[PDB]
Amino acid sequence: MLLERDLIQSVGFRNVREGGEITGFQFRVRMPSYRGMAASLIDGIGVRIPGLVDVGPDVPLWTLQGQQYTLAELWDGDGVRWPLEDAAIIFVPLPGGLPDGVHELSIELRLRMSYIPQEHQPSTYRVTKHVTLAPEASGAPFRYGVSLYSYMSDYGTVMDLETAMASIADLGATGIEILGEAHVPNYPNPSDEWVEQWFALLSTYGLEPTNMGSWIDTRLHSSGPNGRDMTVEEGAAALQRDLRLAKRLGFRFVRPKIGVVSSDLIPHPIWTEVVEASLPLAEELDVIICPEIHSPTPIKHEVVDDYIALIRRTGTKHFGLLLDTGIFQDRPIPLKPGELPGQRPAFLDGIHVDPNDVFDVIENVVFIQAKFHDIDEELDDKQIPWEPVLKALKDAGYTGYLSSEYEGEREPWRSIEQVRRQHSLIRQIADRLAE
Amino acid sequence: MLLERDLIQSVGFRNVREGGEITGFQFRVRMPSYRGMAASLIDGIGVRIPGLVDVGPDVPLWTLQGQQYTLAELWDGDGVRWPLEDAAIIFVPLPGGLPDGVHELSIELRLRMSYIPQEHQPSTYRVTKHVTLAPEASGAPFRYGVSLYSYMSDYGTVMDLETAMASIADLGATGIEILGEAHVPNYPNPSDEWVEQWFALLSTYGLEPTNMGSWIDTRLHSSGPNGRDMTVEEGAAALQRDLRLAKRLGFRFVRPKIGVVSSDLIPHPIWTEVVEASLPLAEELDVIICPEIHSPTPIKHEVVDDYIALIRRTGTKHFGLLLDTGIFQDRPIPLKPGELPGQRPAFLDGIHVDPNDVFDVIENVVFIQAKFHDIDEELDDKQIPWEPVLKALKDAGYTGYLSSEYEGEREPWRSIEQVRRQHSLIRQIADRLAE
Ligand SMILES: [Rb+]
Ligand SMILES: [Rb+]
Repeated sequence: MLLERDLIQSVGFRNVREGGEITGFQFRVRMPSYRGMAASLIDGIGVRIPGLVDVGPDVPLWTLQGQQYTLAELWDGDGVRWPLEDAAIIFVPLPGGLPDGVHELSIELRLRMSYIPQEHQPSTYRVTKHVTLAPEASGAPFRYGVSLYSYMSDYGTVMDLETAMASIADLGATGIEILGEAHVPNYPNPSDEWVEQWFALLSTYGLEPTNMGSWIDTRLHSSGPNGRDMTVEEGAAALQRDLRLAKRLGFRFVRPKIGVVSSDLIPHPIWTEVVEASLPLAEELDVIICPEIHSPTPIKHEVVDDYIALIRRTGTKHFGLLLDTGIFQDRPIPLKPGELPGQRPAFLDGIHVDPNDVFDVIENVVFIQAKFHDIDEELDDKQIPWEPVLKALKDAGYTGYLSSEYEGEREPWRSIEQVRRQHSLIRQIADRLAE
Repeated sequence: MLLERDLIQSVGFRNVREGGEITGFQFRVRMPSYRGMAASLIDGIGVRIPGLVDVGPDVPLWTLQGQQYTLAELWDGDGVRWPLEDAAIIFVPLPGGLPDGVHELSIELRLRMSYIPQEHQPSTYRVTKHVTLAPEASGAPFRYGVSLYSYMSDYGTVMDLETAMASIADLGATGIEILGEAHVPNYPNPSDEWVEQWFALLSTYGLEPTNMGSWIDTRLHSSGPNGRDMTVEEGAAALQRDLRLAKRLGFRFVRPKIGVVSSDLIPHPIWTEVVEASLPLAEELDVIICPEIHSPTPIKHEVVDDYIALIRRTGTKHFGLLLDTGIFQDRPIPLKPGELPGQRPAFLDGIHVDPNDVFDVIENVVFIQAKFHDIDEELDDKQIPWEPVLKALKDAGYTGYLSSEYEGEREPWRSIEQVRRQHSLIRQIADRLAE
C-alpha cells in the first residue's frame, strides 16, 4: 500500500479504545530516511497538538511489525525493524482521547545514523500537519460511503485500490462507490484474479460496494466521415453490460451517465427505450438504475419529471434518482488565476437548489453523491451548505448512503484530507440534528 | 505501474526505429479524464516541439491495447479503449527522429465526452513539458545504471519496484543498484514470491543487479541505560548477512556503510576485523565488498589508504573501492529554503577532488555511483564537472558502471527527469571523448 508524501499520514489518525474506553490516540508516520532500519536506532518522537497534547520524545509507544513497544524497549530490542514499506504507528496515551475534528499535529522525530558524526546526531525531523481524526460522531440515520471519484488524478499516480479502501475503512465508512471504466482494470473484462482480490479487499476493510458509475456515450462515433449516432440497441447492450458487471462485483446501484443534447443536459432521445429495454435485467439482477441529477439541472426540471414519469409508467422499483449535492451549492467555486468574470458557465457559482425540493421526490431518491469542493481546518465547507441539506434530507426520511465525491483542486494527496474532513463534518452535523 | 502526475510522461519519450532507420518518435500520455474511454471518443492530439515538430491532431498514431491506429481508424473502430491504467503511446512520424536532449513538448489532446453540451466540446487539454529523450549516444566505454536511491521519497509514495525498473530500462541503462534495507520488503527475509517476481522483473526489463547498499550500524544500541557497542562478531554477522542476501538477489557488489567516529569520517575501529572476517564468504559467493568514498572524504586520505592496504595484506580479489562522484563537486549546492550562509555543513559546497587522483586508485575501483544534484534543460549540471571527471575515468581505463544517485530536491517525480538528463549528458560527453 502506498504512503502519503507528508511524513504525518492522514490515514490512521484515530482514537484508540480498549474494552470500550478511550485510552489515547494514534497516528501513522512514514519513515523519512532513505531506508528502513533497526528499531533500536529510533530515538523517539515528540508530539504536540496545541492545547490538547504536549509530550516529550520518550512517551509515545511504537507499533512496529505487529507489536507495540515503549522507547525504552526499542532501545534494548534486537531484530525489530521500522521497515521502509510500513508507516510507524505512534500511540499517544490520552484517556478520553481527542475530540472530533481537524488537529494541527506537530512531531519531532529522532533517528540515529551511525555513519553521521556525533556532532550532528541524532537526525531530527520536525514537521506539522493539519490532520482529520477518524470521526467519533455516529452520523445516524445516514449511511456513509466514498466514491473513488473523490481520488481522481491521485488514483493511479499516488494511490492504488488497496490504499484507497484502507483510507475509506479508516473513516468509518462502509460503502465504496466506483466508476466502472475508471477503476476496473481491463474493463470490461476484469481478470478472475482481480475479482477474487476485489472481494478479499472488501472483506478485509469491511466495505460493501454501493454505486458503480457507468456511461451511455451517445457520441461514440460522432467524428469523421462515417459518423453515426448511437442506436437504441447499442445503448441498452452497453447499459446491460454495465448492469452485469455491477452485479458481478456486488454493486446495488448503477448510474448511467447519458449523452446530452442541450445546455441544461437533456439526455439523448434514445435514453427512454435504452432504460426500458434494460429494466428486466436490473430487476433480475437486483440492481437499481439511478441516473444522476447534477448541476445545472435542478430538482424541478423536465428531466426529473421524465425520470419520475418512467417510474410511474413502468411500475418498476429498480429505477430511482441519484442526487448530486452540488445542486445545493450556494457559493461560487473559486476563480483560478488569470480567469475573469463571465468566462465560465453560470452554474459554477451555484444553482442554490432549495433542499426542501427533495420532499416531493424523496421516495425515488435511492442514493446520494456527497459532492463538495473545499473544507478548511475548521471544517467549514466553502460551497455546499451542509446543515440545511442534511436537515431536509433527514426530515424527509432519507436513510441511504452519502457517497463522497470530492471535486476540488486535484493537488496530489489533497483529496485524502478533504474526504476525511467531509466525513467528520457531515457526521457531526447529523448528530446535532438528532437533538 | 503507477503513472507520473504530468500528463506527458518522461518514460517512453524515445526515437522509434524499424530495421535500423529512425522512423519517428513516441511519447506516453496519462489519460486526463476521470475514466478510461472507448478509443473512438478520442479526437486527436496535436504535437509541437519548437523548431522540430508541429503537427495537427490527426497526424499522430496511437498505440492502445497492443495495436497502433490512425485517428481515422480510432473514429471507426469498436471495442478498442484507452484504459485508465495505460498511458497512451503517441507516435509522431519524423524520419531521422529527434536529437538527444531535453525537448519542450507541447500537446493539444482532445476528447469527446457525450454528457457535456456540444458548445463546450471537444474537451481539450493543453500541456507543455520538458522531457528528456531516451539516449541515442553510445556512452562507451562505461556501463550505465541507476540506483533506486535516486528515487528516494518517490519510492513508496508515487513509485513501486516495477515502475522504477521500467524507467531505468527506458533510459537504456542495464544495471540496477538497490539499498537492501530500503527496497527489499520484509528485510532481511523477502518472501519466495517477492524474490521470484524480482527475477521476473529483471528479465522483463533487461536489467542486471549491480550494487546492493548495506550498513554496519555500530550505534545500534548506543542509547538508554543498557547502552553497549557493536562487537566485531555482530558487525561481521551483519555483513555476512547482507552478503548472502545480495548473492541470493544476484548482485555482484555490496557497499557496507560503516558507522564513523569522526568528521573526516574515519570508520569505527571494528571495520577492519569485520571485513577480514567476511572476505572468505564474499569469495565463496563471488560478491565484491566495496566501501564507498563519499564527500567529505577525498581520494587522498588515510581512509582510502587503509582500504588499499587491506587489499594487499590479504591478497583478496573481493575487496574494492566504490567511488561517489560527489567528491568531485566543484560548485555549491544552493542554500535550502530558509537556511543560513555558513550554518550548513562545510563540504556541501563541494570538496573539489582532482579528477586525476583516480589514476592512483583506479586499479581497485570496482563501481562508481554517479551522484548529482541538479541538471537543467540544456544539460548543464550545476555541481559536478562531468567532462573532466569522465575524461579522467576514460584515460585511467575505467570500463565499469556509473550508477545514478540523484540527490537533488525531493519534489515528487522530479528524480525521473533528473536521472534521464544525467544519462543523456554523460553518454553524450562520453561520445565526444571518443573523438
Ligand atoms: Rb456526481
Ligand atoms: Rb553514494
